[PDB]
Amino acid sequence: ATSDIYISFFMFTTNLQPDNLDYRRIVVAHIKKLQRFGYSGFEFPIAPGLPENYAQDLENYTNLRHYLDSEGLENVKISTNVGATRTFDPSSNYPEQRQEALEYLKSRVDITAALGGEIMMGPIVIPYGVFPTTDFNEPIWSDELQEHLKVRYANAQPILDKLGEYAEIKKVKLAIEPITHWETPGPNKLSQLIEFLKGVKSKQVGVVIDSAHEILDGEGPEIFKTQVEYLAQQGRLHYVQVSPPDRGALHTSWLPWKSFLTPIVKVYDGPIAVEIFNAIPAFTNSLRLTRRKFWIPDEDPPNQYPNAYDIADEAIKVTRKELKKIG
Amino acid sequence: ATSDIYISFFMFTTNLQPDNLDYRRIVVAHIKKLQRFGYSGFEFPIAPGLPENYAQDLENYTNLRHYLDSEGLENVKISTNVGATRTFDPSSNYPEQRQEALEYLKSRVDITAALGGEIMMGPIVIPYGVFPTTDFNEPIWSDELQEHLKVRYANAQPILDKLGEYAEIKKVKLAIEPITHWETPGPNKLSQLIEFLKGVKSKQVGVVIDSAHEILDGEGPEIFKTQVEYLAQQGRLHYVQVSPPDRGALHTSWLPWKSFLTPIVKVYDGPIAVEIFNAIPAFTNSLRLTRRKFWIPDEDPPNQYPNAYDIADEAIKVTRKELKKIG
Amino acid sequence: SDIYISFFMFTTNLQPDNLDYRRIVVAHIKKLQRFGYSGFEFPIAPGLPENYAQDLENYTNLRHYLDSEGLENVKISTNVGATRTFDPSSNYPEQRQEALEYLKSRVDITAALGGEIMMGPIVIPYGVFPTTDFNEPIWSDELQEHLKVRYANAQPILDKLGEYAEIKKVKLAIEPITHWETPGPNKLSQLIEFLKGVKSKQVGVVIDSAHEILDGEGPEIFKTQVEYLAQQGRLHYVQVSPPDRGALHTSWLPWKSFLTPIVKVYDGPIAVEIFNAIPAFTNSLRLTRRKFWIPDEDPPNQYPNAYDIADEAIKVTRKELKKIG
Amino acid sequence: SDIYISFFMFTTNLQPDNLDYRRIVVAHIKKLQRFGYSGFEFPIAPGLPENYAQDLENYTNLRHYLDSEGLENVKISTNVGATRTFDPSSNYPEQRQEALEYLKSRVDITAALGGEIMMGPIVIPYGVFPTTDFNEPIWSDELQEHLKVRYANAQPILDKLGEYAEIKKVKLAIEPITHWETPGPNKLSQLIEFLKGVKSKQVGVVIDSAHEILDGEGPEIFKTQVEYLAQQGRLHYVQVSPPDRGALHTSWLPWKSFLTPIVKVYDGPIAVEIFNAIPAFTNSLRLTRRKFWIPDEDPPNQYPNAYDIADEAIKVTRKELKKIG
Ligand SMILES: [Cl-]
Ligand SMILES: [Cl-]
Ligand SMILES: [Cl-]
Ligand SMILES: [Cl-]
Ligand SMILES: [Cl-]
Ligand SMILES: [Cl-]
Ligand SMILES: [Cl-]
Ligand SMILES: [Cl-]
Ligand SMILES: [Cl-]
Ligand SMILES: [Cl-]
Ligand SMILES: [Zn+2]
Ligand SMILES: [Zn+2]
Ligand SMILES: [Zn+2]
Ligand SMILES: [Zn+2]
Repeated sequence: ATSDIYISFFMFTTNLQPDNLDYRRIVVAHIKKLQRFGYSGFEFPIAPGLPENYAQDLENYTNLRHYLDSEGLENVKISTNVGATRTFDPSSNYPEQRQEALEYLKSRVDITAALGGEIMMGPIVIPYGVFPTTDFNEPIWSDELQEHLKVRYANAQPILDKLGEYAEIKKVKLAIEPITHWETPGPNKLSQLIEFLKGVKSKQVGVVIDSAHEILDGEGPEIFKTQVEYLAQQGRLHYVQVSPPDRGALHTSWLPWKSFLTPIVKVYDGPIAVEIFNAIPAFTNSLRLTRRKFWIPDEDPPNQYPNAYDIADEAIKVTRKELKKIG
Repeated sequence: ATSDIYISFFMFTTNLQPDNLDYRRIVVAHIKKLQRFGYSGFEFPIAPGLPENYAQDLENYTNLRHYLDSEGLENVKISTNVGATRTFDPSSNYPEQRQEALEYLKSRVDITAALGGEIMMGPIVIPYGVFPTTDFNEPIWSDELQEHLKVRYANAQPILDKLGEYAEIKKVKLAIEPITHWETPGPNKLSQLIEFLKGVKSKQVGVVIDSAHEILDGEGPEIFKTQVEYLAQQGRLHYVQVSPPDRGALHTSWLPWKSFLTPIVKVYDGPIAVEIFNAIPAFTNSLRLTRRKFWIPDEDPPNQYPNAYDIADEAIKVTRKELKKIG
Repeated sequence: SDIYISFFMFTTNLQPDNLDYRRIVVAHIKKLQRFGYSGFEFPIAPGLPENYAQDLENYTNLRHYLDSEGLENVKISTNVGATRTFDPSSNYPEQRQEALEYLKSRVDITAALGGEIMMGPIVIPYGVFPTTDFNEPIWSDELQEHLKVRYANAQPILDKLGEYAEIKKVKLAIEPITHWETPGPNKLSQLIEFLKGVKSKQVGVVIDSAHEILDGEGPEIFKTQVEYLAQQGRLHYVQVSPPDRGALHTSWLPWKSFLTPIVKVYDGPIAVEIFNAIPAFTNSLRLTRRKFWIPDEDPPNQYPNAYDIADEAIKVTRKELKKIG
Repeated sequence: SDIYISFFMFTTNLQPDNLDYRRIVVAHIKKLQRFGYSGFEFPIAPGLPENYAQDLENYTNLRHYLDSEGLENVKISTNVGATRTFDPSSNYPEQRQEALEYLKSRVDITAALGGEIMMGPIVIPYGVFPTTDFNEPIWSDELQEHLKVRYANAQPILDKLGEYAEIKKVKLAIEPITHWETPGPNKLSQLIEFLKGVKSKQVGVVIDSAHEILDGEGPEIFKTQVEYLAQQGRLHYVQVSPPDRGALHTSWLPWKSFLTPIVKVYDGPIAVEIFNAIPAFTNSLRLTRRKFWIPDEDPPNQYPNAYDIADEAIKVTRKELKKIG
């Protein structure tokens, strides 16, 4: 059987605005267009909010799921992208901060489930893009950063274990993401995340392997193959993302399709998500995007360059072509 | 005949301090150690200085070459790494700024020659790491950045042509480097540099292809092969650098050796440089280096992790292994 | 004595081409006139160099709209600043020439609004603290050495601007601004030294009380500086502003010591300059204070509104001036 | 009246364990004593929480070295600040407890130096302007709302510190600091409001003239505030500093209006606080002014040296105090 191919909503946005009724229409029109190219599911980033609004968020996303269902999209699956934040930091040295971070992550597990989702992924250990500094604002890197991170990882392990026990009841697999040093202080490599997981009893807490992050920071195809086989053995290879090194066009890139996908397809039968970060205001600065935007039909004025749908269609075509070569 | 393998001094420093007599001893001891691993040449970054000191710089680097010769290193070849700066910007809209940038680049061509070098490479078009901003300090990215860059490239083309005519007299090939969007606004891709070069008559002005930059921003092996063949046809493939995506250990990485080197070895017979950026103060922040430092014997205290020489030795071993596979 | 007020109570951009905003501008003027204000300081937002003729048309149309709304007698001064691009202190002649053309455009806009006084940081680009090529800051003695070259570069450009401004009947009032906002000129002593190399007396000084108090040399030295500027025919404008740039009626502005030497020699307008906590200034001026809420733009609250503060500003200014005369 | 001077003329770190630096410290004290200074304000550089006992030993050894060099009678006050980590205003109890332990350590260090006055920004972390999780700045009304929670968090911690400081005979003088340097408390009115929720009168105020002038409500309101603090037994310390933090003898410090209400109720030391253009302050205070060069550290030049400025500072302070009394 041919695998399910999903696409990330980072082609359009970092905020689903589940309460904005006019925006829901835009979400549904994108999904219907994308489905015609063969996409069977979508990754929804869950924008962070205030802790007093957890119940209201759950209600809004429940209403978004119901609206998608009422539009004929019952069979469409959703995965979520969720990140720890400077405030909602489970690796904090302060117990109350960690507990507040756990409640934040439990809320996001609830939203994932309300969307019918069975996969919640992202940088849920160390806050995304929050490179640590001294009290006098001096950066902390290399050896000093690695010593600092040991304490953060020790702080977070029991919190992630508790979140795993909770997510298991909810039937949501937790897929922690190794992300490149260019974007976040850690975990950057699959070796660093594997080391973190040794202190988390719950197998509900596993990994997402994203090809862009693996190529930018990983240890090569031989070591990678051993890590893939280990994760599948442990029952911790929860999700897989295909994304080029520049995070843009998937069909013109140095993504090592054969070397990356061959070991994964042997042991993983879940969905493969196309994760393309469009040059939208949320990413131009954080990802240093010098490339032109894949203009979004109806939002952006048309131009002579490829549009968001052009790129999405070529992305699924290349992914299927390359998957077919491995079979 | 087996190709010459060079290594970059970015393993140790961004400043050769040609006038510091005690530092020369350190430079020579590194070179002698590295030669034992099989390295036949070295890339020396040329740190920028004040325009009033051009003549003094030429004299100092001439004295450095003579000191290397007096230490038995006559046969050791040097290439240089040189970058345009915010001040010394040949893409400026202001004629005097461009002329002052040309004199800066001519000085660096002179230093290259005084070091016996026949290759000067680097980000010599747009100032390295100087992402443009509005007068009100707002960043400029994506489509807007690409429109901005057309004017900068038009400003720089006649200046680079004049520098090529000068370098040809000096017997120094100029190798402009496509560098990842993570580090600089442009040129990021080999397609962008090829477009720039269409407006430069002088073939003395060509390219360096660095595998780390090609993988991070390039268009994949099929388009890359066409670009390699085009450059060699034009007589503009002046230099080649092997560097992993994370810029660290060359032997444990996703560098696509076969796909990257196969088209190059067919048409290029120059030196292949190992370019490893050690986690030294000059790079920890600019390259966001979360990895531990390859400690430098005698400078840094020893530790249990790999040292600078360990990494250098493994780098040449892997490069030769992979080159042998292509033959 | 005519008392004016800055539009920095509301904005940094007069949006002269925006027909809806013109009504807002007129509304604010009519309200502030009832408090006794006889003129207004309009900041001139910078733009693209291809649009100078259109800018002139837009501001001319704004002046004519004010006139048609019964505001013929309302006077206008302008606030203009050099920018990183439009820098007359640049080492590069074409950059200085482009800076000169920008400032000449702004002189034409001032004149088109009936203005006789264009003021601001027109020598060194406002808030552009210089850095090395490696983005390291330059301060103190190293900065002062760096500024000698910048000042030398700008002197001839300001003189040419002066000659042009004299023709258009617009006085140029260069502003010493605190070190907290800009690298220089920060003190009246630095500006005086700069002006020694400028022939055109059309290029003078604006004295802002907030900047004088923050960086100045005290009341004894200040008196002597004020007397000197009047002898040089270079005291072109005066602004009253408290140290925190907010409420003028509850501040440490040294009214007596600041106004006494000035009122002996100066009979131009005195401008109230209050920087409200609007988005253009909250970060740049580090404003921890609550906004003086703008009626019909901001929702009301228990704290003072923009008009409350503006009314108290003119009342205290009048009171203190009366104590001197 | 005893006149003290801050070591911010030279440093932010007394390096008490550094035997070579101790000689430098003693050298500076002996030189400044000849001008009439009877005491010194020592900033206490923060460190790691595992080193509190060693810090206490180092500063105790420094005090004993001064004593052995004939400086038994030299008095010392300390300058201490909360930090992003050691924040008593944190929402997290363990963070507040760790902040409390840091401040208690610093009370022990003050006492070990013979100090009776520990002062500074010990409520909200100095210069740590709060941001959203996306690194967006928080200013004005939104910041003031944010500070209500921070202040509420800190009140009980400062009260416990007060109880501890009373035992050790060290008065705690919290400092209103300008909005240019820190998010709060910026004004004496904000600090007064904070102190309403603190039971311990050992926790009081330092009034710094530079901060009062930059952010304060003027001489009429200030008099009333000074009278109130004296009635509350909370005016623990006074510092004289010009607005630009440099030369005290050529500035807009309003000597009469600032000192008159204070001298009626306060008879503690008056500290000259000059922040020299040293690397610790050039960027943080945006110092465009030339350094007051430090003899034997900096090469000489034609401009005033650190001692020249310090001598003129005490002379003007004495002169102005004499004008009042
Ligand atoms: Cl906990
Ligand atoms: Cl806690
Ligand atoms: Cl966005
Ligand atoms: Cl030119
Ligand atoms: Cl020019
Ligand atoms: Cl370095
Ligand atoms: Cl010129
Ligand atoms: Cl605004
Ligand atoms: Cl507590
Ligand atoms: Cl210092
Ligand atoms: Zn991803
Ligand atoms: Zn390179
Ligand atoms: Zn002003
Ligand atoms: Zn102080």
